[PDB]
Amino acid sequence: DRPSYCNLPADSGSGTKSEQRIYYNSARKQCLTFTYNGQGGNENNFRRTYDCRRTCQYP
Repeated sequence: DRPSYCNLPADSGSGTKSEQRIYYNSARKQCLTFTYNGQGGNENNFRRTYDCRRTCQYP
């Protein structure tokens, strides 16, 4: 089944970094980019598009 966090909106978190990450947008059925600040946030946060697809898009 699709992991529950795949349904959460992207969360930039906190910190002094500026990292491009990937999240699953369930309404758009797409893995999309967002800016992560380096700490916190939620688990809908992938370093590689392919990992978002394997985990969330095609569970």
